[PDB]
Amino acid sequence: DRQIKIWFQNRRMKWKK
Repeated sequence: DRQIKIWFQNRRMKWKK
């Protein structure tokens, strides 16, 4: 039940990087 939150982090990871 986390895929719905990771399906974006993998595309916005640069937000923190």
